[PDB]
Amino acid sequence: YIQNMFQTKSFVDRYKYTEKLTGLYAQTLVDYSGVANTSQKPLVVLDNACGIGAVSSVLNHTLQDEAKKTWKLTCGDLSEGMLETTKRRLQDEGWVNAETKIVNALDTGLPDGHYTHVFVAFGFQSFPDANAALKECFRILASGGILASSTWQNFNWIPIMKAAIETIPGNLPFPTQKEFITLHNAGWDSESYIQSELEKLGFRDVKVIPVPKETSIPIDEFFEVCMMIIPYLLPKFWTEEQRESHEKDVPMVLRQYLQDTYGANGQVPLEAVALITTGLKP
Ligand SMILES: Nc1ncnc2c1ncn2[C@@H]1O[C@H](CSCC[C@H](N)C(=O)O)[C@@H](O)[C@H]1O
Repeated sequence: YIQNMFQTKSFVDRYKYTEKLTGLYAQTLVDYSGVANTSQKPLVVLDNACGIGAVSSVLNHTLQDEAKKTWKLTCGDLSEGMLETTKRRLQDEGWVNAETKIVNALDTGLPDGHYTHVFVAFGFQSFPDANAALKECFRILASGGILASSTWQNFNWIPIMKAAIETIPGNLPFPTQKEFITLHNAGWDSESYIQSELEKLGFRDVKVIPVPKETSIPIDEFFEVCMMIIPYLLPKFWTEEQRESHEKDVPMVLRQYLQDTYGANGQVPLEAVALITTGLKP
């Protein structure tokens, strides 16, 4: 009877606000992958852990019409709710030769040596076991295929949430950005770790590039990002008594902190570094 966070309607519904954060790097990942000017043809592409379609959307806006005539795009995710949203986007944006499909990154069910490109945009730090997913990526890539991934190194949004939580009486705990980033898998916030892991599996020409981004978003949108994340952290970081005393106050505390800090009509400055990784399957 246990739920997976990513399958819950409330999570999926707020994810459009969170995609303003992951989406900072969708163009980066597509462009760094070389998919727009590769020799590989036709293209056979997997957007693995596609979410609500950030990478797929960029692909459909970036690739030549001629390339889309012959490609096949598979938008894969474990979450039925994520794919339902992606399906609507696929229709609304008019993606060509694209399909949604349930794909478990740890056990894809997809054929050996099938894809010219596998994209994993902010998936590896969310999977139960990143390295098992990475092995699947290697398996399903064709000879000459490219893996392109984005993972987080640093960001300011967890620290902003922490600062808000620190305005509640009781000295309540909250993760550091590093603790949050490595909740499921360590290493994917380190260039050297990633380089070594891909090379150990047999990927070649491995490149891992840290890319800084800064933008801003309205306080009301940022509130939704916080409300998506914080409820899943509290059972891990707070006691039962702390939750009984303070969990119901978190939304008010967040509103007050954001208004007080950034202004009632203000914008929250988002700052991140993601690791953009590419590797070739020989
Ligand atoms: N085992 C698994 N297999 C495939 N997807 C998984 C998964 N575990 C989690 N996910 C998916 O990983 C995604 C992480 S959020 C990143 C979504 C998207 N690529 C973007 O850049 O916005 C979610 O859509 C979640 O449902």
